[PDB]
Amino acid sequence: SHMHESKEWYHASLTRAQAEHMLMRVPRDGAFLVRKRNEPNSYAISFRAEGKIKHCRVQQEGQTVMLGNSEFDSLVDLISYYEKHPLYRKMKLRYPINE
Repeated sequence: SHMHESKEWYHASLTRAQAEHMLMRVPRDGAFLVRKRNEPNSYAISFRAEGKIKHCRVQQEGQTVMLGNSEFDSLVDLISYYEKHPLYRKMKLRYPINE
């Protein structure tokens, strides 16, 4: 699924460090974005939690995506879930970083 490509939290061409820089401006736990990683089937969620910037790998495989041991039908479904449920300790994805 390519629905994530038009979402305000999704960035097609953003490195790890570029993402960190973006997350520096308004340092708030819960800030996040998603970026394509260098591998063809890989994404990263970059977010602020407990005062730190963290990166979480998401793998696309066939028709689903995987975060840890949790499978979702799509990247948009995954992010929607973790906007309403904790991703990292108690922190949800709260504040999407766009531009």
